[PDB]
Amino acid sequence: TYQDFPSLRFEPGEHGVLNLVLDSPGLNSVGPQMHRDLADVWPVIDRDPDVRVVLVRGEGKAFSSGGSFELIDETIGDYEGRIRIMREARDLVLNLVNLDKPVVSAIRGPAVGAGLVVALLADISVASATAKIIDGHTKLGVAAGDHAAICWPLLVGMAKAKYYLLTCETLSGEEAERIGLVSTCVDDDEVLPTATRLAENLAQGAQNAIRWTKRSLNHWYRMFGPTFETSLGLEFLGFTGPDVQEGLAAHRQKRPARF
Amino acid sequence: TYQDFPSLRFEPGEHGVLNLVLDSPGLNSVGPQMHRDLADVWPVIDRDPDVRVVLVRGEGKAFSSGGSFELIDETIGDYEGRIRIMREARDLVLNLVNLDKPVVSAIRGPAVGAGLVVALLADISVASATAKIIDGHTKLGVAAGDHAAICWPLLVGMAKAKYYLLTCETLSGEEAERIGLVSTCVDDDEVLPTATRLAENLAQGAQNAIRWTKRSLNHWYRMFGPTFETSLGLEFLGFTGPDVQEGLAAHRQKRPARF
Amino acid sequence: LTYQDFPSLRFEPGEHGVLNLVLDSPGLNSVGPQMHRDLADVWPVIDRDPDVRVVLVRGEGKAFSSGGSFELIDETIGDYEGRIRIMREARDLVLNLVNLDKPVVSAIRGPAVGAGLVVALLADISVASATAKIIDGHTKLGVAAGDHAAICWPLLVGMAKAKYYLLTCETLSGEEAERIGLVSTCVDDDEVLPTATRLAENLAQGAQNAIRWTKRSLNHWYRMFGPTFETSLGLEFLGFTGPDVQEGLAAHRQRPARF
Amino acid sequence: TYQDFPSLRFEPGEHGVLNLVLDSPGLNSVGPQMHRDLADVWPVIDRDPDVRVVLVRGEGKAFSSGGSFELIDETIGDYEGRIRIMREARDLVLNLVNLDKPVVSAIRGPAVGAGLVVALLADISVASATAKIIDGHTKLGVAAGDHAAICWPLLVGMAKAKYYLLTCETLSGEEAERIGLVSTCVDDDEVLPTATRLAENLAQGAQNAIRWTKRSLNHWYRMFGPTFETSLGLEFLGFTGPDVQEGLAAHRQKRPARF
Amino acid sequence: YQDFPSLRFEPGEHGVLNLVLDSPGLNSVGPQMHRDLADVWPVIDRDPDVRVVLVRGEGKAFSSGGSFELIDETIGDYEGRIRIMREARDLVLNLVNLDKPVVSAIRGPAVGAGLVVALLADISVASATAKIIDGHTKLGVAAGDHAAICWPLLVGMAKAKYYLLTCETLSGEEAERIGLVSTCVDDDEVLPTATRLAENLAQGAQNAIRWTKRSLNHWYRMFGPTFETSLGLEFLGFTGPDVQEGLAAHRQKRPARFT
Amino acid sequence: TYQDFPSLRFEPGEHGVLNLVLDSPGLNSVGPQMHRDLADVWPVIDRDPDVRVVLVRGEGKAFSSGGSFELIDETIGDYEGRIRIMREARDLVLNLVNLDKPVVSAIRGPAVGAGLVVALLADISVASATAKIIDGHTKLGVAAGDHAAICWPLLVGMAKAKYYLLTCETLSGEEAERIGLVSTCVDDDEVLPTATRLAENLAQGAQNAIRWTKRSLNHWYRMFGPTFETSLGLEFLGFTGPDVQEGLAAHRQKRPARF
Ligand SMILES: [Cl-]
Repeated sequence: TYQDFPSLRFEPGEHGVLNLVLDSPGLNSVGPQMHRDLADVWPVIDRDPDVRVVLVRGEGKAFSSGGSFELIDETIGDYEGRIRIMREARDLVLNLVNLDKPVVSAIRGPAVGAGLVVALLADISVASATAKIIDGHTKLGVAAGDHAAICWPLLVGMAKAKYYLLTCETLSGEEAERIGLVSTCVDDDEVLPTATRLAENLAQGAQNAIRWTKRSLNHWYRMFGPTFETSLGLEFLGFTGPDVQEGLAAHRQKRPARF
Repeated sequence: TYQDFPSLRFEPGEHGVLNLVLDSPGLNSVGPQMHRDLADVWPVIDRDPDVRVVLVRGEGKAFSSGGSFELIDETIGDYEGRIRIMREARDLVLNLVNLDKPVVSAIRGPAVGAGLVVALLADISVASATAKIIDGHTKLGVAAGDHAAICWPLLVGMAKAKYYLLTCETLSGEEAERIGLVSTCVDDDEVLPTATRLAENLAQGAQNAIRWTKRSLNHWYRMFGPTFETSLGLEFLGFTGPDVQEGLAAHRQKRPARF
Repeated sequence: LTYQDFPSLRFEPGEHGVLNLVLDSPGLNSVGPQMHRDLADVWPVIDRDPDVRVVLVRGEGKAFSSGGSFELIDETIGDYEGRIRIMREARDLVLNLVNLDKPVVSAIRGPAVGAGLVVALLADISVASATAKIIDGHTKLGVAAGDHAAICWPLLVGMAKAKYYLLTCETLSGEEAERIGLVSTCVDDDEVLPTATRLAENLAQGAQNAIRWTKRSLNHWYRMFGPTFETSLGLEFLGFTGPDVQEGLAAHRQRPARF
Repeated sequence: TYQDFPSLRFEPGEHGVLNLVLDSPGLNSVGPQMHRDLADVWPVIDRDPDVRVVLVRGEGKAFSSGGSFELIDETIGDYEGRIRIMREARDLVLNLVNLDKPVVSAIRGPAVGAGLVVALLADISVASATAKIIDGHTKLGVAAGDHAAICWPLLVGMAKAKYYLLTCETLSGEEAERIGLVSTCVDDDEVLPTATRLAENLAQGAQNAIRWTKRSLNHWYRMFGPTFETSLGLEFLGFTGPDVQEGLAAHRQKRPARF
Repeated sequence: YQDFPSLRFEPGEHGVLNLVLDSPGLNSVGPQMHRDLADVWPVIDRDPDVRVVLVRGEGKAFSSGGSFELIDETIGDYEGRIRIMREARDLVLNLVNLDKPVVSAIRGPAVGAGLVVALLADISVASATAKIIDGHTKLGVAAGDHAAICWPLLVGMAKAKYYLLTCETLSGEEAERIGLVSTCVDDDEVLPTATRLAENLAQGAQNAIRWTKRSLNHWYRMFGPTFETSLGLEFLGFTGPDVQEGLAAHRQKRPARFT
Repeated sequence: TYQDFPSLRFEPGEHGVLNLVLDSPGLNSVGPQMHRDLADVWPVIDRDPDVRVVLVRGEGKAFSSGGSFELIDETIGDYEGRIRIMREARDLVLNLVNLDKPVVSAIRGPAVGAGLVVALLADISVASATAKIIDGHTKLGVAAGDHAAICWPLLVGMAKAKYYLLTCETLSGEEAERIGLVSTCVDDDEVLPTATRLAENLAQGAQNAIRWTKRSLNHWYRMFGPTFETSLGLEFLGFTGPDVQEGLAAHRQKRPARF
């Protein structure tokens, strides 16, 4: 069923729960192959009669450190690759928003940028109190164009959304729950157990009621689709600008950027 | 003025406050007459020159347990009745959203389903810290189509909205106020006193200023009217499916549903 | 010479392209006719000024603004041509700020009321003193809350909290404002300006197009409620020639109002 | 039921068609009672199970010449009256957009201002080739705030809408059909027969299919409700300005207005 | 394309894919074709050998609409009805979300379920003597399978309501006059014209074309919730009495007697 | 007043009509100065108390041939220039949509791309029967991002919008009026006389009524602001692609493009 997504791990759980695991170098960074697979996996899951609920997590004590340096290098260096990556970033968000089956995220450690999209667009997000949530874009040197403009104002309100998206100050899981960015917060060691119970309970519930409830609520995000697409275009116009070269170098060299 | 709404209690307060009380068996369950009366009372109130403010509450330590089993039976069992009940559900929400006079809710004990609609669409909602707020639909086996999709994302943010609407985990009044679902939280024995003070202050205030302020704010909900109507359609298509028959049987038999 | 057309405002260069914009007038920085016009019209000039990267806006001393001056309110009520002029200024204060690409950081101490509050809360990052006093006062004065709240409060604090404060006119401390999402962050009064200064300087040293394009994209959410804002403003201004505002004002200028 | 609307003539037709006739002095001028009755009749029709379709027309060879001197002068000269009339103007539009039963208009001769609203918001509008369709507002000296901003762009497109609304050039029934403002155009003596056949065919069709089709389509107008309401406020702020006094004078005295 | 057995795929020149609806009985859409039409579009969008789709019926018919087999299942079986509904939803949404351009070549009848594809095509080439009929209200269900996402933005609301409510046949010539289709030619020039247009797109600047149509399609996406409301209402109609009579009347080639 | 706009001619007409004339080489091509001047002139006009209405036209037998080859070369060749030009393109559309004073366009000869923006976003557009209206972007090799996505669907409906925007087939002024793209069409020799009459009539009319009518109608375009900005970003991502290089070379060498 999932042969077309070789960078992703697909592990059956109980009662139609599918465990989807992000397992890659650099605390589950999202590189070119994973970026494509994450974009295009959701429609396949929605048509799979043996899956009722997706439970998504990173391998180990990390959800994702964000786009890999290889992903960013490809985007900066090649026009065709940049547009392909853009199409994938667009479709990750829209395919998730258009997925009728529910998604529960189990967020431990870092959850950044391209991986954070999945963590936060999950229907129910379970965050470690000590998770480290960072959108990351403005610190890298590009606009926050990969999901935040479709949802953050309707998660945390505009004042908190602007504070964290503009500054890229780290948000703990506990603080994320406090302001509404995530559904619930528990101790790190209880994140997977808690997310698993929630996923199993949805999987044994009334399926169309559940799916139709989340589909209806998702119209709120769909109404900000054009807003999201504008943000994405502006992010991608940034990848040929000078700031991102410094932002990326600063990341690679473990130092502060000097824009 | 209101002999045409026999299931509701109408009690004048001071300064143009109208007390509207839901008083029925099963902790103020909503049967066929009450469901009809709650839909259609609002336009009559808005045209009544002796009413300035509505203060809505249940009798005793309960707002409402929601639709009665017999109301649900009609929704499942009769084509014309189902459409009638759907139109009433539609118009409860839209007549409230289109009401220029302010409504204050005094929420004690359970507030569920069809009765929760009024509690939460009230302009100012006063919740007991120990109220029990439950949308209830997905546990019954139908989509949450009777109000939540017009408002919950804009009350609590999407992550909290999805958590409670999909799982139907009970929300206390205290937690509801923390996440923004209700306006204010006080101890159970202070709910009606607090609500009465707030209602009387509105009734003695500048009427057009108050009404025009809430009307303008209500544009936000009106923009999600189509979203709401889609949710309502999916809920009511659910009354034609197998899950609700199990969910209703389970509620009657005081046992877990086995979907 | 750049800002000579705005005589009521103080323009003081900070570090790294930060412009300090200071509201300094008698009566805890009350806003008179010149200042109301200058606050409306300054923003496009700032956006085109290549030497400004970030605006840090504050009142002089322990106040952001106490409200509109006697003279401003008197022209609003007493003269048709002047009233429409003031309405245009009120409209464009909100819309020019929502259309501003450069970031604005507000440092809110003491009272924040009227056009000053508009600026304080539409700032991209709002830093509130724990003991700031935030008041939307309109309905208490006898007019609709038409000067900004309808473009933003539901998407800051959710509808239940927005209706509560806008309909009751209860004072919101800076501490409570931060608890409910109205402002970005809260610190002790003596830390407000240092905190706001750090935040402003950090934005000014960051990746400029990334920051500006992020906030621009987020501001589409407020732009979508433009018509709702303009409805609220029209209703406020229809109120200015009604009997209620005479009593609400007469009362303020002289106890409970007797509407 | 219908006794509460004394200015309106209600005449049953065949198959559940209700004829609603506007019959008053000055080619069916709308006076204060008629303006109120037209606003408030629609919800009563929707609840009457003996009515399936409304066929609305003027008496004789005129739909309506628009507001009577009394109605216009009240709006200029009295605060309370102006607000009442504004409420009615608002609710004529919104109650029609929210009506599930179909309305067919039979438009002969003049259709102006306040009675034009019903003619054009009818689901099916049958225009005499020689009807004279005049929004009229800018020529009276006030904004076109009584319906056109909820619908004209989605009838004729924006360039045609602005042309006729800004200039107030008369639109013939024939030209109205050419550009899409009305559904069909026939000779004057065929208008009532054609409208009657269409109304009777709707009345004999599949009722919920028809009602739900038009309800769904009406969501498009509802999404421009806030745009409509801001137009309405601007119109009503104009009734306090100097131009309308000259506009009313010029209308009554068959001279070109000299603004 | 092996997964879409009911569709004919004929490669053309320059990356034009001809997609032909070919079934016995004027290309009625049966169960298999209804599923295939829903799900084919995302596969086309990912196929690097296809640049443009030219969609047509076999012979002098685009499609007579849903087959009797298809309507019977929809009426007769809950699980089937929900499946068919999902397909009806996804036909529209997958077409609206397709980046590659679609040219329709419309000859003879274009009805209901096959009319969806004809009119949601980016460029629609209609025979002057095509017969365009939405068909739903005459069958006895709401027009819920596409028209509410687009007709008001094609022909304006007055023409949209006229044809959707009455189901009067619209010729291709009149359809072009009112803006429902892009262009009109004689029957024998339809396929040549459509082919020339498709090849010109296929030889054009690809991303420019795709991004132009994608951007324009945001207008339809904004009415997604309106479309989904219409679809639910249609599907609630399929278990009502009217459709049984409409279907019977079509079989027997007599007028329906609904009321 | 207008010292800041050197590429534009500003000539007083009668009664507060300002004649704004585009006069430059190559049939009024838009170079870098004129591109910035056209973007930024509108807010200055709105504040100029001596101007009531703008009448915009080209010098001689052309409105504008659109962007000059130097303007397009800078967009392709320089990152900082490209971003500047994008800002100007954005602000031309938004500043025009946000202008309260009415604009009448007198369209003779070609009106293409960047010059076509002003011609079609004018409130009243008067087209020569033999004007040549060409959006032109897809033929150049970039998306139609400079205005069409904010308005064409609401002018001509989606079928006609897609036809002309995807193909870049020329549209005559006569055909443009038939489909609703422009307000009115007269023969070439009558364009300036007709536009002058209309502009003078507006300038002698009820000023606030006129301005508030067009402002309210412009909310329809504002609601598609995000859609417009998306299209603009996609156009500008096009300028670093291979197609536009070929499209520009094709134009220069007066030949067909070979993408
Ligand atoms: Cl990233």
